[PDB]
Amino acid sequence: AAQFTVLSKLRTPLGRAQDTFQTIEGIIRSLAAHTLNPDQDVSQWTTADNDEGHGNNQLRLVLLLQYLENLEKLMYNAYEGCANALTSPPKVIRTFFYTNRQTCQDWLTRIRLSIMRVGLLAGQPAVTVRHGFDLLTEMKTNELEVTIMMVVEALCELHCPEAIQGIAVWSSSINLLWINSVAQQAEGRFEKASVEYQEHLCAMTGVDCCISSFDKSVLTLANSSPEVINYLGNKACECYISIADWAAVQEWQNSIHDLKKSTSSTSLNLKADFNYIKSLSSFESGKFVECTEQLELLPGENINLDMKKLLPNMLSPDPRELQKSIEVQLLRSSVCLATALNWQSITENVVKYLKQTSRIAIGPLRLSTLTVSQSLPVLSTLQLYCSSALENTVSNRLSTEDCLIPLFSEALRSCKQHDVRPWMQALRYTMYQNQLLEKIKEQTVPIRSHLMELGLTAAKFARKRGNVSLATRLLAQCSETTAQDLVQHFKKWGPELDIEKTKLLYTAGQSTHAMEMLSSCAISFCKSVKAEYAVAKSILTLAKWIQAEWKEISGQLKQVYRAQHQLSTLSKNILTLIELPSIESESTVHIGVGEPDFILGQLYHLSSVQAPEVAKSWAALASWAYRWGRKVVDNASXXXXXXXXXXXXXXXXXXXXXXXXXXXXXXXXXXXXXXXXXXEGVIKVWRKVVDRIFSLYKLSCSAYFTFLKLNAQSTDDMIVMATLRLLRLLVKHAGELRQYLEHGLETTPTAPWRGIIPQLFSRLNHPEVYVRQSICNLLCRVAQDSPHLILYPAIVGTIQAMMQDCYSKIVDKLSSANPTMVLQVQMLVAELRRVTWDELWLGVLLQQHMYVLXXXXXXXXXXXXXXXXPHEKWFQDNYGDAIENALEKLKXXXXXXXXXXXXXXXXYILRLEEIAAMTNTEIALPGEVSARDTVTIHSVGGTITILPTKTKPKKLLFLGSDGKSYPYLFKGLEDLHLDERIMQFLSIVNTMFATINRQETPRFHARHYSVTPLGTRSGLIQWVDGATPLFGLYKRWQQREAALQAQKIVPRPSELYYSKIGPALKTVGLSLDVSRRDWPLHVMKAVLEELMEATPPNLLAKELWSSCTTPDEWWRVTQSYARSTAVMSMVGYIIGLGDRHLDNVLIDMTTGEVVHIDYNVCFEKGKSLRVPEKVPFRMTQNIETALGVTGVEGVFRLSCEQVLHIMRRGRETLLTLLEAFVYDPLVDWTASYAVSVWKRVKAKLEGRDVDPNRRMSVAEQVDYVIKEATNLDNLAQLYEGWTAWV
Ligand SMILES: CCN(CC)S(=O)(=O)c1cc(Nc2nccc(-c3ccnc(-c4ccc(NC(=O)NC)cc4)c3)n2)ccc1Cl
Ligand SMILES: O=P(O)(O)O[C@H]1[C@H](OP(=O)(O)O)[C@H](OP(=O)(O)O)[C@H](OP(=O)(O)O)[C@@H](OP(=O)(O)O)[C@H]1OP(=O)(O)O
Repeated sequence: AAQFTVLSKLRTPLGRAQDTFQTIEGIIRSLAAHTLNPDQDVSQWTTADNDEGHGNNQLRLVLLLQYLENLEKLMYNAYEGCANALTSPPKVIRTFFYTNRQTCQDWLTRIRLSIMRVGLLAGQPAVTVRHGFDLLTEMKTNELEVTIMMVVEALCELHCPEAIQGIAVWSSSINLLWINSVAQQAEGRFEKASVEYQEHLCAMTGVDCCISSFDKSVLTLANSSPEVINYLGNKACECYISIADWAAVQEWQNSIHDLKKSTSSTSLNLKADFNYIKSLSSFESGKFVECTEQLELLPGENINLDMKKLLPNMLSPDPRELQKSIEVQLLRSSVCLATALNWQSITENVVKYLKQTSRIAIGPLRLSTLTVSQSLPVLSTLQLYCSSALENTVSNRLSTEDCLIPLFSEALRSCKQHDVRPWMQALRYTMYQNQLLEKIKEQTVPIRSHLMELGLTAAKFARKRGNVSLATRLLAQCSETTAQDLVQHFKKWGPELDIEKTKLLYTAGQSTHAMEMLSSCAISFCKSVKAEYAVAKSILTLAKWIQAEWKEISGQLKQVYRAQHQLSTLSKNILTLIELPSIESESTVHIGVGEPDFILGQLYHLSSVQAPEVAKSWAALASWAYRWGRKVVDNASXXXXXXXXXXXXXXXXXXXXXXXXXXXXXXXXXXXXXXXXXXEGVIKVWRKVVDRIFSLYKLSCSAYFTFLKLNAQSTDDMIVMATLRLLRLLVKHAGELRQYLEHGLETTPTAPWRGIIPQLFSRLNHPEVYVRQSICNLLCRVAQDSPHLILYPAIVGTIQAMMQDCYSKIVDKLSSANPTMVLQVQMLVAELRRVTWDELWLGVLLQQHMYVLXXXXXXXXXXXXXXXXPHEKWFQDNYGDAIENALEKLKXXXXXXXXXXXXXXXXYILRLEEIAAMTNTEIALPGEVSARDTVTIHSVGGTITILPTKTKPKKLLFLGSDGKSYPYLFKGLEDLHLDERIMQFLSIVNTMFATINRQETPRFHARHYSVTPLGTRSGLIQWVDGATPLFGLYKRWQQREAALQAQKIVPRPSELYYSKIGPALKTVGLSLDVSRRDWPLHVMKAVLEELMEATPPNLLAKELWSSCTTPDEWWRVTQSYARSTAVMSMVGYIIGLGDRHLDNVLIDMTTGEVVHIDYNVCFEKGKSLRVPEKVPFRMTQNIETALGVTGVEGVFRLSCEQVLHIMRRGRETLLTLLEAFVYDPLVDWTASYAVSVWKRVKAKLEGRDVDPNRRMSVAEQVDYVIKEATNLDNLAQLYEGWTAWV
């Protein structure tokens, strides 16, 4: 319909060009006016004939909004045009829409205000948000406050606090400090939001509008126009209604009435039916007698004592009204059932009523599918489930398990992105059944356990958001306004309830009381029956809390330690907990280990021994032991004395004792030192003393092995770190703890060791004997049940003898199962290496000609001819005179003629048959790191294409078992060993975002491909499809502009830049002959400013907007793009990736993610080029505009801060991986440099990027990096090909 309207010059049968606009404007204005006052009764939009027309009304409104959006997209594409998204319309349509573009823009701007209201009424915040952003952008020159208010409300409905904060910061640069309150409310903090609302209203009105609430200090520690006043009041009322605080609602209403009477506002009025609130309060309180009377006044069908027309007439299409009606119907059915009970007497009608209610409640769910939303409403889903539960309980009388709500504790680890409102309805409908259970004599289902579990989960959710007021109520209800009140009121689900109470007390501020209660709970749990998930959790929480307040609890630990070798409540409680009867000795920790730190180790050890089935305790103990062991080892570089004295039967004794532990080939050095000092039992003494000062590593290794054995339950990032630490221990100190590794590596599984395979292969040349054998055995074992992981590297390395026997043994062990596959893969590798003649001859001739201006040339020619002796035969036959010509000329035009002929013949498409061809192969694809079921190659592409503007890249195509096309790309004469390590690093980094991705709509992921080397110079790089480069948009825009200017090829970036830098330099007094370094800064800045004023910044934003289908999809892709851009920018800044031109950045129109291509200029390599670059990443005008009207102050800044926090928290594993990459004999860094690169990366991660000793914070670092990447002083002095103006 939209296409027909646009293609028909707006001459639809509805009327003329202006008639359609007038009709749409009138309908939109009527809806907008009705939105302000519900008492309007809009014809054909608010009145229906039955329950079927109500859903149709909302459907029609949604369709109208979609039609308007499509119309706008088509008009924009008609007068401006797109690139690779929509086809260009005919010339007549473009010439007609180009002249009448101003009228269309004016009409859209005039109706945008009403469109926002209409979108808000239909429960479609995406439409109003997009329209608001467009309106704000168009207003570049008193309707500014209303627009911000509507956009803020819409964002709050979408649960996007980052966007709200960004808009607040953006608007602060133009009185509007109340936006932060809505931002906080969007996160689920109702108490803080309400308090802030009251404070703002009191400060803006002038009169005290505060109401009774919880302590302001405790609440904070835990977490002038009439329109603004009305909005704040309504928001506060809604906030109180959400937390189900009837008393607070009544107090707020009284305060509002008093304020209105004492201020004569005459414009403030709460838009909330108080009758419904009173009914809800009466129903929840158990007074059904008053509830029925209150319900008798609500509109709709009368209470049950006709079925199709249940909803009342004159109902607005607002989803809130529908939800209220559904809730009223459910309450009516519940009260009717309760009164009838105290079987087909009063059940024939209730069942029908509930059935109709359930059928009507499915409307929102069905509407959500009409658009690409990727999610379902929570309120509607819960209402439907509650209706179904009631329908089942009325017919079963609570006799089956289907009468309960499916909300279990499993949502704790999978529904962390929802507020506490979802559980309010569940608890409201569950308490009713619990109370009704007392009026049933027959056997029923156990609802007490379900009610307790549901209440506990809700309490945890409320506490996590700072809702102390609601959390206290839930805890009191499950257990059946001052800080001391909680302390004096709290101090199968027993352990969970106790832990929740302790957590609530700690969140309230009383940390000492919470810690003491947790210690007592742990003491009582240690003597329980199971004590599996309770003792470990309590000990871990207590240890974490103690670690947080280390400064304020340092004395208690010392006192406990002193008492243990010879006090406050916590001190004695911890002492009793540690001395609990069921490895660590004080003598070993007596050197280099602090007294209070030993308590943490004891706690971890006790938790591990008490709960050996959990992996968290083992990991914590291993980390603590490893850290302290490394510290004591680094800082270290009566029985012993008695043994030495007895074996040596005053200065001599002191010298011997000092030499025995001086700096513990070591045996020879010790013997020589002892002989030179004194002038054999010293060896035994040294061996016994070295083990004591080297015992923490043994415990760390044992704990790590045990933790890994349980993962054959934890995140991948938590396992990779352990594997890396174990490898480092086995590499650095191999002979000191070889006994533990000897049996440890002979029983560990191979599943968690598949993430450090390249490191294992690179560490196959360790100067040892058993270390090499152990690594080889581990790799061989890994080959079994998983041969597609070490197949390619082994065969590649096979084709010093240390790196030869291991490879031979690995290939021999891997070939004992499927020898045919091994031989076929070897043949394929050989063919690929041999398919990397004409090019070699051309290169040799060019090099010889360039170096000509002798014996070297003759030797090179002879060697090339000897090496070169389907396609080879043809080349040899057509160029068989090269040898004869060279021999004749040896005693030189032949070389020039051959080079010219080769160059002329060079100027693509090849064939696989001419350069063998297998089928039904069993060889794995090149790179299957993430593949549950390996896919074997089935065929090869018949033709191979070549790519220009490069050395020699060849694009191919492969087929798998599932008939899927997997293209690749060849790379010869260019080592790709560093790219593999970079990709591995990126994968490890992405693994850290697995936890944060469980409660966030935009996933934190960094797109990357897989690369595999085929020796020393060859290489196969994966091909990523579906991504479009950013340079295409600029090229298309240039072509469109040229075509438009022609009526009334395109220049390259270098030519365009020179056309502007020439005249400027000539006018300033200089010339083009001057060096680029000696160039004025003002000239470059002026040229850049003039160039940016010509390229519009909507090339990328409009592209993404036109590539979508519905507003929800547009919002989702926009958020995903912003998050992806922030993640990529932070990763590039940390690594130091440079040369990020438009051809090295690709955008995915399907999801909006950004992916890089050339990972060559990295590790701060662009600063040493001919034209150094100082910008950390690409923050061009188009990139900034594509992030929204806010820019870099909304989701971009918050995402960058979160990414930096994640990277800084786990920088140990990243540093270890980088160190391993440095000591890699297969990596060619030059193409002490590696040490410098590692030091730079470490400095960047530690926050000391540019500072002598000051450590910049995350916020400061983000601000400095953003400022350094956006200042015009750095973008002007850059390479021409970087395209800094687009
Ligand atoms: C419009 C023209 N294009 C953009 C230039 S494109 O190539 O044709 C194209 C590319 C993709 N995406 C894609 N996917 C996988 C790989 C590559 C790719 C392309 C070129 N070079 C490399 C490369 C080269 C060298 C190194 N290594 C070192 O430099 N030092 C060790 C690493 C990588 C990788 N690109 C999608 C569509 C299109 Cl059309
Ligand atoms: O209340 P819980 O359900 O037991 O959640 C806790 C904890 O919550 P608290 O921060 O309130 O103590 C953290 O939950 P999130 O902050 O991620 O939402 C989480 O990780 P952190 O403690 O590091 O923040 C993790 O604790 P841990 O990682 O130490 O195991 C978890 O504990 P459980 O997973 O054992 O339930």
